[PDB]
Order: sequence, then structure tokens, then C-alpha cells
Amino acid sequence: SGFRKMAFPSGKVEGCMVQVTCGTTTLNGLWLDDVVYCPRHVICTSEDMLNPNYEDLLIRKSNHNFLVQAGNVQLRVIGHSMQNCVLKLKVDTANPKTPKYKFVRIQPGQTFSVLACYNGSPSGVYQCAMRPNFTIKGSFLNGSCGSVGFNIDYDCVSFCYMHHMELPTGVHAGTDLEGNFYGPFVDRQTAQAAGTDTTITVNVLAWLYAAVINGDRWFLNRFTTTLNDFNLVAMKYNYEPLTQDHVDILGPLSAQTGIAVLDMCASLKELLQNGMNGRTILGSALLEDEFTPFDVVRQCSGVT
Amino acid sequence: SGFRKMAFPSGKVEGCMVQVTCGTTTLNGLWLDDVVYCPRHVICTSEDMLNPNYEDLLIRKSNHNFLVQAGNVQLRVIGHSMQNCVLKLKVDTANPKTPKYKFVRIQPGQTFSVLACYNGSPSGVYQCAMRPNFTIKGSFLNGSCGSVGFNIDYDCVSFCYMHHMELPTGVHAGTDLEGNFYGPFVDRQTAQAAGTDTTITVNVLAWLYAAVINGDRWFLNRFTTTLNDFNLVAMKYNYEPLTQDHVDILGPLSAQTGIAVLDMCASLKELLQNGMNGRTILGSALLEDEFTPFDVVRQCSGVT
Ligand SMILES: Cc1ccncc1NC(=O)[C@@H](C)c1cc(Cl)cc(O[C@@H]2CC(=O)N2)c1
Ligand SMILES: Cc1ccncc1NC(=O)[C@@H](C)c1cc(Cl)cc(O[C@@H]2CC(=O)N2)c1
Repeated sequence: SGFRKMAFPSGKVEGCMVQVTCGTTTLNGLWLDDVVYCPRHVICTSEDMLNPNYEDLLIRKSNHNFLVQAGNVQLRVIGHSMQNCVLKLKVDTANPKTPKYKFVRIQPGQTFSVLACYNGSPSGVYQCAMRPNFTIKGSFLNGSCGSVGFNIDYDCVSFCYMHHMELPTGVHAGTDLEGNFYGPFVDRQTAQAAGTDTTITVNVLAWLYAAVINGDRWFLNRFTTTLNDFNLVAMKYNYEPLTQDHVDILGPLSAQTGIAVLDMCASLKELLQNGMNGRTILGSALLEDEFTPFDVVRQCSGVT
Repeated sequence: SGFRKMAFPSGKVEGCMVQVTCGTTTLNGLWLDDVVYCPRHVICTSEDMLNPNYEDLLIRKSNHNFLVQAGNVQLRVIGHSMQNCVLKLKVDTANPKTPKYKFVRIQPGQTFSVLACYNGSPSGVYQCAMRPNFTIKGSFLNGSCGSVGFNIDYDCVSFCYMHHMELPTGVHAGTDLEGNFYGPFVDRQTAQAAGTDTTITVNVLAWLYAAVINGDRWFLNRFTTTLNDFNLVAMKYNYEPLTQDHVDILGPLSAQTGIAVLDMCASLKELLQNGMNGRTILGSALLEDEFTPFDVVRQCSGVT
């Protein structure tokens, strides 16, 4: 028993972290096979991050201007190209520590682990979610760019996120491993609108099932609701509308606990309308939405 | 910016996880050099966990009864001994992946990362604290015994915890890497009293400094207090008494923010007496006490 915001073991990803230096800028790169992936804003001086012409800026750059260091050893760059907002540096040596990997573009509401890095060195691992407004509420400082978000399925690492920037609001924006930003964000130092961030309803419900599974049952009531009645409440509280797909995904948790999804929705509705009244659920005083139904099942069954 | 419950990268510890089987029991072991460390309750059948005589139970066990597997390869056990509540299995092969390591016994209030494991395989990493009552609020299931708690300083892993049991209350108990339990707990299936769990005052204060450092300043007031006035409030709310050592440890955070420790204590006092009033601090609706002043400085400065 017990329920914690658990990240994936970071070992397979630590062996991929390298340092990329271009002129005066140092950030992180991901070394997989003979390619180093990093944010293209590595080629930007501070004077041009305001409105950069990346194509023009990259032309003034040659293979020898990209310094790639894996630990204490220098990697030889034999190729360089720009794919959307990431640079791909072809190196002459394949990473001996390359794990089995996939590049995947996650959906909002999905979760992933981040290995925060500085100068190609890992500093920490935390679990987060792609928010419905495509931002991530992470912990990143200057030098953390190029830090990656991933998931693990047995032995295969699915890379889903690369850190590119912090908005003036303190939230984080970045791309998939093909360089496409999640959301409407651009790698430009300009006023960018994050957008309204709703609560991931299906995740809050999955966490309510985890709470029941771990003994916290105070919030369970004698009521039920309908998808349309629950969704009227969800709209008022800026919660994502719950669909039949969400009910279906919650199926195994509903089966394991013997609590129908719509009954849990009525508990959620009562918590939304009345609040916690000074009580906690899994040691939290707010409704947690960064655990997917898959995360709950995984953590409550012990998948390694 | 941003503040998250961040665990250490788990790679160096993943390379040490092995599976130990004794009769019908399978749990995790820690392989460092030519020794595998694991909970001695590996030798216990279910019928004898109620009141085991470990010395007598171990006598009926030989080196060949301890099955140690590192991934898919079997390790040859050439020695076995009991040190307090851990068994030390001497194997004929040193772990090629042994990192630089220390065995340390942490203080209550200190934090550490846990690599939850099942069958010698890592499943997740989370950050937790040794509670003032010597328990840990972790996430552990059957098979997780032998999972370790550690800290990292540059390249040296300081092992501080080994998971042994869950109390009927849902909290977790375990030992240091010499087999001595943290707290009054025994590796026996009996009714054990966890004890009153107070809040780690110095950690809540460190987290209030992290909140200010990251923009959350609503809780700052026009008041101050004294150590004795603050401690009268701390006692009422089951908070650890704040000492001059705690004030001294908070020094660098006080210097960085320009907010005197006693002024922050008055903010804490007002939050304790009045509550959050529906507001949040670093995305939390309660006062967080599982970040030490060292964790706050580390995460706010980017130490790798
Ligand atoms: C300094 C910092 C702290 C933590 N993590 C990453 C960072 N990154 C940043 O804030 C920096 C270097 C940056 C890069 C890019 Cl590609 C775009 C930028 O514009 C921001 C987005 C917005 O709105 N204004 C800013
Ligand atoms: C089943 C489980 C779940 C998660 N993590 C570890 C576990 N462990 C346990 O609860 C088991 C196997 C256990 C071992 C030991 Cl050494 C002592 C025990 O007594 C408990 C302590 C108390 O009070 N009663 C119990």
C-alpha cells in the first residue's frame, strides 16, 4: 500500500545525456545511435533570441562549431541538420549505451518522467503530465534545455518530450523528439499565451480509485450521476469533459474496486461542490490529476 | 523556475538490484562488490513471521539455498551471515556496476530517494523523508522488500534505507544497510505502534523559502516572531520545535531571499493559525515538509 508520484527509473536515459556547446551556449543533448538531438536555440546568442532566423543562423555554423561531450570524452560531429525545432548532430560513434527507444508524441492528459539535466549531467527525476493547454509544470533552470521526458515499457524507452523554454508564467514548453512543439509555442523570446489549463478529469477519477484501493474512502457517498449531469459540474469547475472512452479506460479500476465509474463521478461532483472540508486524500489537500488510469494500475500492481 | 518533489537519478542504484530467493520467498537484494544485502525475513515462511527465531531459522539454511539472480544470470553464493536484520550473501563475483558507495544512517527529517523494485527489477523512483516517528510514507507492495533508499553526492551513492515492512497503518518501516531498524520496529508480524508523527518544521520553512524564490509570495506578512513564541504555536500544531541549528541551516535561504528566518516563522505561524483559505503554495494545498533546506538550495541552483 501507499501512493506516490513515481517516476520511471532513469538509468537508460542517463546513459544518453550529453553536453552540446555552440559558441557561448551550453545545453543538453540526447545521444541515441550516431545522432545527438538538441534544441536548435543552442545556436542563438542572447541578442537574437527575440526574433531569430534559425535557417540564416545555422548557415553561419559548421560541424566543428558544435561541441558534443559525453561525460569527459569529446564526440566527433560529421553531420548537422535542422528538423523543425531540434538540431540533429551526426556523430562518428554510436552510443554504446543506446537503449531500445521510440519517439512518440503523447496526448494531453498523459504522464511522463523528466530527467532534469545541466551540462549533460543528470540532477533529478520527477513525474509530470502534458497539461490540456500543452504546457508542463516542471522544475527547470537555465542550462536545463535539452532535458527529456520519456516513458518506459519493459526495456523500450519512449521519448516524448524535449525541454525548450519557460514561459513568463513559470510553466514549461517544449517539443516531441521530431522538434514539433507541444501547443502553439514557438522557440522565440516573445510574450506567449499558455492558455486556460483545465483539470484532467479521467486522471482525478483514476486517483480517487487509487485512494479507495489504499484505504482512503471518506469521500465515497450514497449518490450516483450521469455523464451529462457530471459534465455540467465539470464545465463549471474547469474540468475536462468526461467521455465514454474515459469511462472505458477506468473499467479495470472500477472492476477491481467494485465501484461503478458514475458512482465515483458523484463522489467527485460532491468534492468539487463542497471541497475537502479540511480533510486529505492520499496525503493531498487538492484533487490530483497527474496520475493516468494506467499509472494507477501499474503502481497498484507492481509492474517492473 | 518551478518546484517539484525530485528524486535522484536512479541509474547507479539500478545496476545494484538483484533478486534473492530463499525457499518460496522472493525479495530484492543490493549487490555491492562481492556481497548481496537483503532483509533477513527472506528465510521466513508465512507460518513463522508471527514470532521468528532468525538464528534458529538461519541454521537450517546453507549457501546453496540462497538463490541470487542479477538480471538473467545466477550468482554463486560462497558465504552467508546475519548482521542485525539484514543477511549478507558473499558471492564469487564483484558487481562490475558497483558505484562509489557509503552506508549512512540518516536523521529524522532528512530526505532520500527510493528505487521501488520487484523480483530484482526496478519499477519506479520517488523522493521521501524519514519521518520524526522513524517511518516512511512510501509506495511498496508484496515483493518490494529489499528496495533501497539512497542519496547521491556527485558520484558517491550513500545508501541509507532498506525496506522491510508495512505497518497495519499503511506506513513503511525498514533498516539502515547495517540491518538496524529506524525506530522501535522489529521484523516480526505483530501489532507495532508507529507513534505520533510531527511535521518537520525546518523543512516546511525551507519550502516556504522555495515558494518565495519561485514567485509564490501571498503568505508573506508584516509580522515577525521569536523562537519561543513560534515554538508555542508549533507545539499546538504537532510541529517539531525549531532550534538555533535550524535557523542556521536556513541561513543561505534567508540570505538569498532577504527574508529573516523569524519573519518566515511568523508567516508559518499565520498559515498554521488561519490556514490556506483555499489558496495554494507551489501547487499544494497543505504545508509540505519533505524538502530539506539542502534539497531546496540544490533544486533552486541546479547541482548535478
Ligand atoms: C530560462 C529558463 C528557465 C527554465 N527552463 C528554461 C528556460 N528557458 C528560457 O526561458 C529561454 C532560454 C527561452 C527559450 C526559448 Cl526557445 C523561448 C523563450 O521564450 C519564452 C517562452 C515565452 O513565453 N517567453 C525563452
Ligand atoms: C505486505 C507489504 C506491503 C508493502 N511493503 C512491505 C510489506 N511487508 C509486510 O507487511 C510483511 C512481509 C512484514 C514483514 C515484517 Cl519483517 C514485519 C511485518 O509486520 C508488520 C509490521 C507491523 O506492524 N506488522 C510484516
